[PDB]
Amino acid sequence: MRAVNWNKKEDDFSLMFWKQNIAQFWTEEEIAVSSDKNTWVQLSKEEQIAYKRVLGGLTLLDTKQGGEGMPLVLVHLENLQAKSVLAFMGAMEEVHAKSYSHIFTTLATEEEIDDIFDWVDNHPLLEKKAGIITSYYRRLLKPEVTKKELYMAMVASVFLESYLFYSGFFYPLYLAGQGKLTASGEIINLIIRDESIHGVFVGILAQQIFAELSAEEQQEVQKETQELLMELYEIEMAYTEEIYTSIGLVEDVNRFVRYNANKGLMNLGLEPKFEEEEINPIVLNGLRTDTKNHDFFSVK
Ligand SMILES: [Fe+2]
Repeated sequence: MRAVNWNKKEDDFSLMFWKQNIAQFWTEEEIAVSSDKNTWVQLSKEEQIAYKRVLGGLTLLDTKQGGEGMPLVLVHLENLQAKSVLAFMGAMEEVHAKSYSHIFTTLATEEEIDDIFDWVDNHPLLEKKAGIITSYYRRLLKPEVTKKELYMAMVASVFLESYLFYSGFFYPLYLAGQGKLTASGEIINLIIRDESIHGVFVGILAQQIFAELSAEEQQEVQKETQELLMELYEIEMAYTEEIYTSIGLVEDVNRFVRYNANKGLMNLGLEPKFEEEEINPIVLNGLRTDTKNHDFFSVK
């Protein structure tokens, strides 16, 4: 049947995204994380635990996005060029998942790693948020899907990649911005840089499909989008509360969540939901300065 033909455009953006995606490729081997021990051992129990929790949580999300979300969305696309980009995004999800193990391996012992994975696995909130997302992917497990079903699986993917990670990314950024666990912060920054072009791109794909829904499908899809947002917001607020009260950050993580929920919506070409809140200046600093870009030996 059809072979991908990159010499003839299937759309106006897949090639630019393909090139951006591959230009960003990295792998954990390029970031030694061992000198982070020095700041790791200065943190308290409650801070350690919290950092382990949010990383286990991020791992679950990359586990799902790379093992079901991208495979199940891409396989029903007719655009072979967009298909190639999603396939590559899925592999990077797995590079991301595994970098968390890379970090774990310098921070915690086996037994400690075991408990994180056990806690992640048996965690009811993670099952609920991840299940909500996943049910949209598992709906595509059949030979033919509706446009509505494909749109919605893409709504769910941009919610996961632009929004649901960020209750977790908050912590390592927060510490990096203060000089703590900065090699890991670098890894977390590369993950964000991929995640955020992942979100833009599926957002674009979602918007083309939207433009082809019947006027009233468009309504059902709007309505369902909003309820999905708020049902995840509700579970993110409980998640926040249970992760971040013991170290006093809840309301700071919350503002960061709504901030990202907004970029999520915007990626879908939708109006923002929350009023413009400023982001914690110490997370701003982790994002801006704890990057692999900044990390090199000056020749001066
Ligand atoms: Fe990721």
